[PDB]
Amino acid sequence: GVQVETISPGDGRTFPKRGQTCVVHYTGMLEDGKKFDSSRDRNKPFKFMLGKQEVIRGWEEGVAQMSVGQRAKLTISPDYAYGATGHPGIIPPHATLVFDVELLKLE
Repeated sequence: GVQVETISPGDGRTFPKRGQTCVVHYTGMLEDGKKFDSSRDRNKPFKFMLGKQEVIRGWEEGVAQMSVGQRAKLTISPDYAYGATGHPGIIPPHATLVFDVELLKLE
């Protein structure tokens, strides 16, 4: 499902680990409509843990697949997003999600 279209590679060796938190800044836009998932978190971008599925696959996968200081435009598919039952307005069914994520650091 998910694809990783990096823009800025990161160091290339430092990625999240099982037990670390990821600190990411992202833009979640839809194929051709708008932003639904954006992290314009005043003073604290989004964070989550790897192996606890607190995000969709596209992310656990996608972001795990990114290194510290790497930014990518990930394209996620139903299978890796909110499959079919999305939330009618934010994520209608079978909508592809696009996430311009920047892995800031691990916590």
